[PDB]
Amino acid sequence: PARIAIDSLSALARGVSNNAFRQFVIGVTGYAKQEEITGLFTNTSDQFMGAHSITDSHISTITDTIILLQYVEIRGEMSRAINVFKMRGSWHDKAIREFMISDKGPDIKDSFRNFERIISGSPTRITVDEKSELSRIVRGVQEKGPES
Amino acid sequence: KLRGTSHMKGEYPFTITDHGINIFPLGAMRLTQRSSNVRVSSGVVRLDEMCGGGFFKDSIILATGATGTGKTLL
Amino acid sequence: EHQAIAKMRTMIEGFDDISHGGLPIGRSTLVSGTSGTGKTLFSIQFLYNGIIEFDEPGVFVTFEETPQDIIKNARSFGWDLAKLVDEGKLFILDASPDPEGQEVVGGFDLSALIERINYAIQKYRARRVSIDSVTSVFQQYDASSVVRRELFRLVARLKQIGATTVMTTERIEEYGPIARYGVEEFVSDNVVILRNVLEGERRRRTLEILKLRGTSHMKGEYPFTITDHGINIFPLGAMRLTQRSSNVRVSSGVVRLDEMCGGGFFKDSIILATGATGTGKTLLVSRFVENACANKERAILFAYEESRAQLLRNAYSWGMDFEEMERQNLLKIVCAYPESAGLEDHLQIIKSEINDFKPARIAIDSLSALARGVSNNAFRQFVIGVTGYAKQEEITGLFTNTSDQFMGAHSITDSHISTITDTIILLQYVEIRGEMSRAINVFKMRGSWHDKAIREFMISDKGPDIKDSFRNFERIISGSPTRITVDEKSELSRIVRGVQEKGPES
Amino acid sequence: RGEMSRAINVFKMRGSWHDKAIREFMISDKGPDIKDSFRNFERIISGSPTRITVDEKSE
Ligand SMILES: Nc1ncnc2c1ncn2[C@@H]1O[C@H](COP(=O)(O)OP(=O)(O)OP(=O)(O)O)[C@@H](O)[C@H]1O
Ligand SMILES: Nc1ncnc2c1ncn2[C@@H]1O[C@H](COP(=O)(O)OP(=O)(O)OP(=O)(O)O)[C@@H](O)[C@H]1O
Ligand SMILES: Nc1ncnc2c1ncn2[C@@H]1O[C@H](COP(=O)(O)OP(=O)(O)OP(=O)(O)O)[C@@H](O)[C@H]1O
Ligand SMILES: [Mg+2]
Ligand SMILES: [Mg+2]
Repeated sequence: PARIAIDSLSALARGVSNNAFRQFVIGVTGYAKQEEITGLFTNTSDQFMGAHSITDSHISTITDTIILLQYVEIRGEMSRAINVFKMRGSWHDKAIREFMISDKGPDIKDSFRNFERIISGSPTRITVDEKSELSRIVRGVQEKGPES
Repeated sequence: KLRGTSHMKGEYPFTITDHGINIFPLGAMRLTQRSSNVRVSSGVVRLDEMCGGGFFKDSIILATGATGTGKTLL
Repeated sequence: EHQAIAKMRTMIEGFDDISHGGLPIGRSTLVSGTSGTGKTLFSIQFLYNGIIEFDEPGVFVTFEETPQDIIKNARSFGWDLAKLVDEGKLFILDASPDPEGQEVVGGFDLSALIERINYAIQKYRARRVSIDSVTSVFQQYDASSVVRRELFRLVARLKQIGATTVMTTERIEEYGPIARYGVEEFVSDNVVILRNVLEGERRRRTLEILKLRGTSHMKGEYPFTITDHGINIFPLGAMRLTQRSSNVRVSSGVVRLDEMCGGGFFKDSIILATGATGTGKTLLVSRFVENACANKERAILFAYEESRAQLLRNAYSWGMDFEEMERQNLLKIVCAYPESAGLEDHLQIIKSEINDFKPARIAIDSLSALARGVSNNAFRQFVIGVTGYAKQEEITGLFTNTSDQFMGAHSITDSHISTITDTIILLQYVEIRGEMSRAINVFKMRGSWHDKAIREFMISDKGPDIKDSFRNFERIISGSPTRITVDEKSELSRIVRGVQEKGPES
Repeated sequence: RGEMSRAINVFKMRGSWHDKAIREFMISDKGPDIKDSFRNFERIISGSPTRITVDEKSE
């Protein structure tokens, strides 16, 4: 193969000890690496929303690029977000983009610019006067320019 | 032990297959993997953009998220 | 030296510190351990170093190995015993049995042996004696009391003769009785235990001086390694807190940082960079290593997370050409999986390479990676070891730590190395407007003033650009702050309308 | 509001599309009645919401 994907390293960690597991990861990881095979590995975090570490098993240092998916509760609704957490040789986007899933597949929309605490799964929506300043009613300093 | 010379120490896992004993010296693998600047697509264009032009051919990519978030889609 | 007992140096690396001078002269030291622990090697090294450094002839008594084998095997460490046997400095006295023999002979032989060994000692004018595996001799058909008497007889005659002896013994359990018959322990003047402990599929060798009638010594277990140079022991608790301390500064390879650190790092200092995965600890390391080359100084980058190739691709993408540093013979890259060894080994490889390359700067990318698996106490011990070596050697050291949780990390380190370190550089993700920005912070610095700001910074091909602090924010460390505004729009250059040019002209 | 209400959510479904709303629901003798989402609330998931009651754009 040119590419390899393992759907759920996190399912292989079931039972086994962390040290035996880490050993397995380095195993399939370095084999792929020395073989010029691009590999995409999957990890299901044990808790939805609020996850404080990329991986529970602490593999995220043994990896080059990290793609992170997370639920964001927006208005009584469960939406997704995707973020290129890190990429070793490149620049990658720093946005936590919202994204939907359809028959067409994944559509990556925009970031939740007007929110705080997104990482947490339950943001705090927050415009309460958007970036045009409490001077939307622009004072009336402009009461001169126009005349008769 | 091997009186007179050196050797790797410790336990090493192995499997008995149709080709007999197969041992993996997981601690004998060297940190000499080749590294290029060549890119490759994710299967998602917008993703590719976010990653500055695609995943590196020489790379380990990890997709994490809660159950149902769509790792399996990616 | 205030010790009541005259000792003889073994010249085995680290042993004389542990034993507060070497083996008591005129007495015998039991050295016991399981199979493959290094007994035979210790006793050989004892005679060998004795001949090559003090011109003290030696008598080696072998009950199982063959004189050819003892000579063949010593070549592993580059020792030519054959030459010394030749010059009459070393005499191997073959006491092994015959592949063709009978049955019965372990006590008048114990007299035949005494009389024999006295001949050899007398003839070669020997001062050191090693008896290899006395155990195997009564392993003919004996019970505890018979062993205690025979041993005692031998040790005793040897003391009369005036010889300093090393007697080797076997044990079956790593932590059980000291030696087989549970009797040798008390019959010898000094006891040394060689252990080769399992624990998690890795093996760790330790040496312990359990007793030395008459003098003091270091207590407990000490990790050691058998190399091409024989036994090598690290008395990590024998390391003194007398490292030289200067006020001299050095660059980090990042100017803005240097400012932040009130004029760059101290030459004499241990620096720590921690932050979640992806924050850029590796970038800073790269830039700290490169800086010692641009100043024509030698530096070593010990990498435990990235290949030498990858390290290079990535480095080049950040400017800095690692290729050149290599050729110019200013930069040396190591690289190794933490699993490809035990901490002891690792520690020695690092020391080793610092001696062959005499760096002025050293960088360990990810101590936190070396902590994978190992127990915290074994890890802390490793850190004090590499840290302290560097310190007493005037070598500036930059160590990396990846924190297990991005954002919201409540302690600088999960392993609590935070007191062992002089300067702490802290990297973190800040969620600002649906986006992950980074922030850098000089958390502490021992002899300087350093900036207290948590500056935001970007990473480009040019490398790290350190911008400004997030003044109008609260809950920064939390990782996802709250923006509050007494201002923001306040000056800095308001004067609206047409303030820019575009690409054409300006 | 000082009361313990319920909510239901189709957290995930592998082949389908399912609704992503966290819908309030009651239980009677008739069984389960699924009403509407808590659109004007924050931290629902946490169990202890905060209704937004935004002073709109406030003109
Ligand atoms: N045809 C579809 N149309 C819209 N959404 C879909 C469709 N199929 C699946 N989905 C959505 O995508 C999710 C499936 O996730 P996916 O199979 O990608 O793997 P995962 O989340 O990484 O891991 P796991 O399924 O084990 O939890 C569902 O929970 C659902 O919300
Ligand atoms: N050059 C070398 N480099 C590293 N290790 C070596 C080298 N030569 C030998 N060794 C190691 O040292 C060990 C030698 O043990 P040694 O012969 O000293 O006696 P022993 O283990 O105490 O007793 P026994 O006679 O039961 O084997 C070998 O097991 C091997 O692992
Ligand atoms: N050329 C580049 N241009 C812009 N950003 C880059 C470039 N190269 C790397 N980066 C950024 O720097 C990050 C790499 O982190 P770095 O190699 O410094 O080590 P780390 O964060 O300390 O440790 P680790 O990589 O093991 O997690 C990437 O995730 C990315 O955001
Ligand atoms: Mg799945
Ligand atoms: Mg790194």
